[PDB]
Amino acid sequence: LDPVIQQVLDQLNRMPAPDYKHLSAQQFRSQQSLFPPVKKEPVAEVREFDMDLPGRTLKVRMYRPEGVEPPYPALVYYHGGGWVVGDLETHDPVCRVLAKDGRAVVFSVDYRLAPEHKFPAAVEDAYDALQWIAERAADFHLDPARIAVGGDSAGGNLAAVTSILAKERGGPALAFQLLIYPSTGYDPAHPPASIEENAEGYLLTGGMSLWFLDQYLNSLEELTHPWFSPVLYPDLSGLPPAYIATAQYDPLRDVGKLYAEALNKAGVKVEIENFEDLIHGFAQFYSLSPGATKALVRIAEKLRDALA
Repeated sequence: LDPVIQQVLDQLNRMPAPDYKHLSAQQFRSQQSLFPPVKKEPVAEVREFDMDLPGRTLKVRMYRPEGVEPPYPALVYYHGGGWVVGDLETHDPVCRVLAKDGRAVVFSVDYRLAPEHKFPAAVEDAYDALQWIAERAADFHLDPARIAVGGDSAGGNLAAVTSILAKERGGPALAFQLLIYPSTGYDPAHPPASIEENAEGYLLTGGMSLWFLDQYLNSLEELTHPWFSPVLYPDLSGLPPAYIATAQYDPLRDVGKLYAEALNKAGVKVEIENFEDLIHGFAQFYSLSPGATKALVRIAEKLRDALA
């Protein structure tokens, strides 16, 4: 059998067989993905509802993993996608793993996208969503002292910024920040080595990166706006401990490293690990690539330990 497919099959075949005798069309459509076949870890409960915010309503999909007792630790998650693409479905498989393996209730936030909603729309949504969810901790039986923020790529940037805004605003309390190959920014004058090193051939290219910025940002001066490039924020001290994952063949590899450095220098506990054989956005290859699969689960387990 074709090797690549056989790998995907192995992942699907090891999971519990569905009870097709009592499976609704709605369950099949949400629990199974065939285009392409991507494994969706089963969770105990999946709820989707609106967050009525000033000027806009954001949808949120909440994943409660099986075998976890309340008060539950939680993760407010912001999907990647260059602030232009992605939604609740594109990262559904990722959130299911973070809930399942992270042993936490995940809240995937469907923040406004650019160019329709340019910077800093996503940033206000990220923070507001966190505030909306944390103040309703009881509604979801969450442990308010164990609410973390996280995201991949643009989402990791949003989670990083949200932590800073939360500090400046005096709340809500954030216990941890999970940054998956986050675009935490850098001094455009001195671009890290990975920028030019991995500018081509590895999915996220220099052209695509810059195209994302044209869609997201308003002015050239915003390239150094702390809510876009948090690594430039003056005082990173007091921020939630963090875990940063970078990919060897990611132009943003050193960008993540750079934020890890700033956090540590700022006295913030921070763990960072580079995945030697992966590219940017590797989480999207969950179950498709053995390396991406193992990497994401490890990441999920780091979240588990931090909120344990």
